[PDB]
Amino acid sequence: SSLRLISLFTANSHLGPLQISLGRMLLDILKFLFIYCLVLLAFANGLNQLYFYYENSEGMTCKGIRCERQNNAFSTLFETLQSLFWSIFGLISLYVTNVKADHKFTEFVGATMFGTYNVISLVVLLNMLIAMMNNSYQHIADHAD
Amino acid sequence: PLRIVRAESELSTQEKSYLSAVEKGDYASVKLALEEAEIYFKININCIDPLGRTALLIAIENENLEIIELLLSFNVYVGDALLHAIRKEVVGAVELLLNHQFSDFTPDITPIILAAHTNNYEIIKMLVQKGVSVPQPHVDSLRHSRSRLNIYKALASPSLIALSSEDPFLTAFQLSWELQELSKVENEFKAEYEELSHQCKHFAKDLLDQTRSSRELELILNFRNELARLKLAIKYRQKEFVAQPNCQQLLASRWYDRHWAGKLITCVFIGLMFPLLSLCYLVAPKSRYGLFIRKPFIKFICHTASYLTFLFLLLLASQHIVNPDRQGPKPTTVEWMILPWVLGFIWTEIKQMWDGGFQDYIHDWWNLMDFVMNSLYLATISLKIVAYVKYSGCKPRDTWEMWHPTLVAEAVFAIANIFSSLRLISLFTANSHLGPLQISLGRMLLDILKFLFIYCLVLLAFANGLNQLYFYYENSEGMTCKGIRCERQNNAFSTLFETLQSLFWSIFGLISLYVTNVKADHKFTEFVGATMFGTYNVISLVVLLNMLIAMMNNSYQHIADHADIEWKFARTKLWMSYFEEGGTLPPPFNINVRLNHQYQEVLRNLVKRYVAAMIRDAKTETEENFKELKQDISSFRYEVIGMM
Amino acid sequence: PLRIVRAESELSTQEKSYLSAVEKGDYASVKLALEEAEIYFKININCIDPLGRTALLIAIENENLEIIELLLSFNVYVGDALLHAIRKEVVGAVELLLNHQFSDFTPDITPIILAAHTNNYEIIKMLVQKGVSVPQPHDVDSLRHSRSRLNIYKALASPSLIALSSEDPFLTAFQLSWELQELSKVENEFKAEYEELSHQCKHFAKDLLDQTRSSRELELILNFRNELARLKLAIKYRQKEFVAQPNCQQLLASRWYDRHWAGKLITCVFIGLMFPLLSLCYLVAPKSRYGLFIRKPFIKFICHTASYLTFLFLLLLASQHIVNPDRQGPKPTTVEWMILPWVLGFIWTEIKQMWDGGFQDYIHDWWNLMDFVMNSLYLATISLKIVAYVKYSGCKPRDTWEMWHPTLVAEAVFAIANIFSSLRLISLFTANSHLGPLQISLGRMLLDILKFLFIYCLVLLAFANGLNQLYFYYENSEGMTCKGIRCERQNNAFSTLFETLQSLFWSIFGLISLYVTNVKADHKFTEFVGATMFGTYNVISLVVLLNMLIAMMNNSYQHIADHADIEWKFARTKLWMSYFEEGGTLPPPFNINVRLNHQYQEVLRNLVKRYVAAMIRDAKTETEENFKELKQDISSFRYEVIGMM
Amino acid sequence: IYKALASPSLIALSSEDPFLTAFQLSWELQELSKVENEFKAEYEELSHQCKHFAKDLLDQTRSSRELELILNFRNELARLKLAIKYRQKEFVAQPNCQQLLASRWYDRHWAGKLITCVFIGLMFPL
Amino acid sequence: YQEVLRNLVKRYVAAMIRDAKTETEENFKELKQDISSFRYEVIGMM
Ligand SMILES: Cn1c(=O)n(CCCO)c(=O)c2c1nc(Oc1ccc(/N=N/c3ccccc3)c(OC(F)(F)F)c1)n2Cc1ccc(Cl)cc1
Ligand SMILES: Cn1c(=O)n(CCCO)c(=O)c2c1nc(Oc1ccc(/N=N/c3ccccc3)c(OC(F)(F)F)c1)n2Cc1ccc(Cl)cc1
Ligand SMILES: Cn1c(=O)n(CCCO)c(=O)c2c1nc(Oc1ccc(/N=N/c3ccccc3)c(OC(F)(F)F)c1)n2Cc1ccc(Cl)cc1
Repeated sequence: SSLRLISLFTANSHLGPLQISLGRMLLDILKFLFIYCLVLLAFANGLNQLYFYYENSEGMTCKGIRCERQNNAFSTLFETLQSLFWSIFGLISLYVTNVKADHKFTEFVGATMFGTYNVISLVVLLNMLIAMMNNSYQHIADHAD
Repeated sequence: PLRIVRAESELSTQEKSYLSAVEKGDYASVKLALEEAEIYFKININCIDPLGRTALLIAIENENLEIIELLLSFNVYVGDALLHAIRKEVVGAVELLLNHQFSDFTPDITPIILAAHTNNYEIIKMLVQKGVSVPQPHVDSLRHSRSRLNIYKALASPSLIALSSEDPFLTAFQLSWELQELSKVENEFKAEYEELSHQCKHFAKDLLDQTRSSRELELILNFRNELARLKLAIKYRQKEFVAQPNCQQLLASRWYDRHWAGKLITCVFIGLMFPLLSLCYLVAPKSRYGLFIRKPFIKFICHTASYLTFLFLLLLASQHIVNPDRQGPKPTTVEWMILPWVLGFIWTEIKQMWDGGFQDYIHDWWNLMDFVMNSLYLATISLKIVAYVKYSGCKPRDTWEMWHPTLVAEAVFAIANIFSSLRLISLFTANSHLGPLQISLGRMLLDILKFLFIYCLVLLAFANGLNQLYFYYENSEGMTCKGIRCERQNNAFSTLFETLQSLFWSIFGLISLYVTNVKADHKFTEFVGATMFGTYNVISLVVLLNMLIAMMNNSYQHIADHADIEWKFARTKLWMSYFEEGGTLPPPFNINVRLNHQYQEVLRNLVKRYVAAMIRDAKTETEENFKELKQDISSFRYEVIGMM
Repeated sequence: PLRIVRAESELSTQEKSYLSAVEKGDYASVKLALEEAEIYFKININCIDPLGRTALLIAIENENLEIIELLLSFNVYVGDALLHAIRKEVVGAVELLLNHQFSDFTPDITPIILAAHTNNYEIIKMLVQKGVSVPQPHDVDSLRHSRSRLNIYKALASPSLIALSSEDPFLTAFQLSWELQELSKVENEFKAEYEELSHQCKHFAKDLLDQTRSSRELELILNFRNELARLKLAIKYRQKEFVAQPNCQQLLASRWYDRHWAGKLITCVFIGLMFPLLSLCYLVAPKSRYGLFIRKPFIKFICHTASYLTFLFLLLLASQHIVNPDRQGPKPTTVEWMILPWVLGFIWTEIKQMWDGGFQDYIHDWWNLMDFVMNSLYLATISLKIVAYVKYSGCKPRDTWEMWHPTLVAEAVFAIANIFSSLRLISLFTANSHLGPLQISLGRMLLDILKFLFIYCLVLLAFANGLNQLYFYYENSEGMTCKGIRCERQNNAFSTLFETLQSLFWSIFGLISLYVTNVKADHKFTEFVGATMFGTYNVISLVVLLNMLIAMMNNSYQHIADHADIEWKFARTKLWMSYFEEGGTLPPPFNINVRLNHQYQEVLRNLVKRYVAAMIRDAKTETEENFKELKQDISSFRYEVIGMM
Repeated sequence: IYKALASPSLIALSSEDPFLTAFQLSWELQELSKVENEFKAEYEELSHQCKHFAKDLLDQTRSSRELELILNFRNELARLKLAIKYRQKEFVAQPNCQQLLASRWYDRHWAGKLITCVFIGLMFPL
Repeated sequence: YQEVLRNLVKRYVAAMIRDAKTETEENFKELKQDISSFRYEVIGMM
């Protein structure tokens, strides 16, 4: 209800043209969301497959990533898909890659998967979203009045 | 389909030869055609063309004064042929026609208006000599709109201004002012009006470009105290006129009246002993330094060192050398030194207030910032005075009640120190490298302020839906803290104020993920709240903050285009604020008969040079080598006639 | 400065007027001046004006033939006037001069080479009719050896010369453009001119193909020398412009396809649902009803895609808790038995593709090395599983297993393996008109990212060296059950090189806390130094280094996106042509010329004739078309006046 | 055929109502640029030239009396609504018809407009 | 409406021909015209 008040911006000489050009650099973002979703699915399918054999629920008041002491980040597909999403904003801690065992080899592989996902999605994928958005505003503002 | 002809007819079978004779340059045939048609031979010497051109019209397209004279020798209808000749740039046809329902011109067009539209010195002069007038610009909306744009277009032509204006400089200053005002009230015709305003601004610069001496330039800028016409050129916002190389070179000679580490040391040394120069100017301004402080560059340096000393005193107020925690304390030794600076700033602002009469005083950012800072300082002084006579005594600061006057005074003083240190930005326009950067950094700041209208709406929309869901779960049992600003963040969405606070700190990632939890087993409302938080996070940084920089890039391109005239305008405005007398003491202290003839001669010479340059700028610029080719064949034809 | 004219001379007092008369076009004056036959009053007919122009060369500059013939009748010295006439493109001067130390032309320049340079059809044909030969392109004064080689390649790569002296202009343009591209890599000083010469050769083939009038001609050009033989030959030579032509793209799409937004996706899904029906029908009976239906390339593409999405489904279903506890050395489950046919089919396809090319141009592409890594990882997984099954048995708690256990490594490698399997599916974006150009221009700007890694890694190593050298003497391991930065209380960030190298990587994303720079001692000076170096690394990598990685990507996106439709069309046709043949119509789960020359040359002759006609008779206008109109009028006037009297 | 049927000279010479053929042909030349995707960059430009022709034709009005007759041909503003349906953004965003529309819409300074708008909006129930 | 449309089309045609014929390209015509006039005068005298 409160997000429909923006449609009234097309009545001011200043906020009018800006809103029209904003809604035209939005079909470009939709096209770029078919790659991030595939990358997210590909990395979740690996992280969950690696970490699904270490699911524990002993002596914990809560269970999930939305907790004071995060745990079971990659235990299930539902939690893996939404723990990777929250890592774009830096709200997932590093210790969630550990397990209750001395298996140092698997923890390193999981941390490497997490870091590889972080690199691709944040410095390789979100930087070329700006590159094509800036190079499409030029072709949009030519016919904007 | 079967294509046909609609609403048209055929011309003739005999008039085709007559119309082709004037087209192919023949003269004997056209002589015979009109001579034989004397006794009503039904040839209709006023024919028509597929393009709509009569016999007289074609003779003007291909300029042939002999055919035109032969035609006007007989009784032929002229109609709007004078307008056609004026628009077709034929001086001979215009001269011939001057002394002798379907139209392609609007009813409001007069020959003088169209000639001024064409911008030709000879035709405009010829029309003016015979005596013409233009209506004064002040039911039908379409006709009244395209009748004042035509008048203003004809009134802003450089040729007409140079021809029939008593003072072409003033009528170019005022014309650009009226045309720029009219663009605001005339939203449909806004591009047309703003282009004419720019044209009148370049005319003044081009007319000033024809000064061949330093005595002619010192006579134009000093007309009607010192630099009187230069100050008037700024009131009308003539950026091109001010930012002229000769004007800047003349102004730099009054500003100043070497390597970087031969001048930085000199500036530091000069600014080291500003109190000595101030004392010398205050006790005896005869020889030693009573005029040294009067130099604009020395005065600028001394005024900067005084402000830098003031900022250093505000840094020493927080040192623990300069008090216990007692209610209503006496001012420290540092604040006693701070007081004169504040009093001087207040006095300067007061003495500057009445000059503008509260009109255009609050027009720039810096004057409003000064007002806010001065008001905050006055509030600090008032609160410190109040707290001394009523809320006295000594008490531990942990036991004080919030809203205590001694606390509000310190808070208001702390806020005022931020504004006084940010005022140092305005000194960046005096540098060649930091100058243009600051101008481009303040003109795209207004660009940002338009994207902050949508962020407020999005923030309000999401805070409406988060609080509405999370308000019923508020609890404060066993909690010494209540809010997000503590180690265990809680009640993040329990009230509208804290919902607005916690939705702003999430832009920088300072809000943890467990604040979306409740002390219950309701795992469906928790997921919904987390989804709202995530959706707000998505379209605030990935989407909304990405198009903020996408348009910043493409608005910096236009700003940086003309970025050297704006910086020079700002620097000249900063410079001339130190030329005059009054305010030469730092804030720590201080607590026309034989005049018009020369100008008229200079103006006559300048206009003559301008017209001499403008005739060559058009008659020569692959068009100059077109009249020689016609002259060669004309001479050949004349020679052949002479021999034959 | 009292300046003077250095290193010059003066011409004469008499021949200046003769040169002026020659310039003005006065026939009588220059005729009587030259009448000093064998008795001259010290006037040289070979005088040189101060700008180097000669009387014979002056008439060439105005292409006025009367004084040209008059001078030629008196045996004036020519020397190189033919080259000047060729360069200025005057047909009459070349006609007259063809039958009769300082030079402004490079010594190895021959008239044919310069004529081919000017790209004038008439002069080249005129010279060829007499019989000439350009040296073949196939070291002591290397400056003029490279210049001479460049000149003959510029003459060879001219549309006019190719159109009248080539057996097959469609073939001499493919090879010559290929060798021009690879010759720009061995001569790096002239790489900007060799590569711009090859680009004009690719446009020539496209322009020659643009002159087809009917579909009968087009299908005969591309089928020369089983099907679409010449079209595949152009793909081998990387002729993107030739391939991405609308007229041939239409035919290729007609072969590919052999409705609205909601009317196409639904039927695509409907076709893809019964993937294993008309795949077993193919094996049972290849009849027109069902066996030949999958033969359509569009249907075959959908079958291979739905069969791959099915593989990605039960790949996602192998991590479910429903489908062999935590037992040591287990047998494969029921999902892995279904997984095995897909892996076997992929391995068989890679094996049959391996020897088909001999690892030349087969592993050079990025979409084959990833596949090889994927099958290698799958093979390692199955080998580790079968090794662990025969030497390990007994149910044991998982927490008690020692690391490097074969089962653990097997599942880790399997988890790594299927990440690449899902990421390979991004290669199908090139078949869609919306995600096609976006994906093609996505992996092309990615190559510019690889160059910032070479400086990022150097900065990382430089700072890691200093951080380790400072902090390696303070490490401790008592009272710490958990050790490292992947812990609730990070304690040993900069203790070893391996830990320092990865604690600086995690600081890009802000996952390293500020208390990891503290030591268990009252040494404030070293702690401050370590914090300062950590902050300096943060500033350089996040405020400077990564800020200017995006500052060029948009400035390089402009060049990439300029011709972004030709590359996408080339990729799409490369994808299409892999489904046009027989051999791949079996998804991996179910796989475990006497007259021809006559017609071709008779079509090509007409094509070349149309091209040359449109190139000469339709390019004089491209203002210059009306310049000769005034000359025609003046010539008619002159002829009428002269003949009347 | 389409490139010849879109020429302004032929429309201005052999059309009963050129304001309608520039609307109808510009619409069917825009949706035709999708079925023939191979030749689409030239069909789109062909449709674009049929949109500027209408704007140029409507730019020849001399008085406001004839302008109100063009926009009201065939209730009120019957042809302005028809142009919006055909997505003729150039025919609609013309200064003369903008100025006419603004007079119907409205039927002051920065601080003299907001203070009046808020007063009007604060007394809307009555 | 038909009368107004006729006026509009006539004005548009006039503007189109004026803009197309005039737009350097017009400078060619005044050369051909004077050449033809001189030629016709020469033939008339002879
Ligand atoms: C993806 N990732 C990752 O997930 N974690 C988490 C591990 C779990 O704790 C890292 O710690 C890490 C990392 N990436 C790097 O740094 C580079 C830098 C450049 C590279 N390549 N540059 C180029 C340049 C040009 C051409 C080709 C490659 C590169 O790739 C590489 F070297 F192959 F691994 C890795 N680190 C830090 C690190 C590095 C080395 C070591 Cl021995 C230990 C930690
Ligand atoms: C907004 N958000 C969110 O608040 N949380 C927090 C929930 C509680 O913490 C998420 O966890 C989350 C999320 N977004 C995604 O991932 C996508 C990405 C793109 C999508 N669609 N893209 C397009 C692009 C173009 C056209 C159409 C769609 C999409 O589909 C969806 F849901 F419809 F947005 C979901 N996740 C992670 C996640 C995903 C799936 C599942 Cl089952 C669980 C978690
Ligand atoms: C790199 N770094 C850092 O690692 N830590 C961590 C130390 C332990 O936690 C800081 O705290 C820090 C810092 N940088 C600054 O602030 C600047 C910023 C720009 C400067 N100059 N910019 C330019 C730009 C162009 C040309 C010349 C100079 C500059 O001047 C200086 F010192 F020279 F860098 C200082 N601070 C905060 C700080 C400031 C002052 C003080 Cl006394 C203490 C802390």
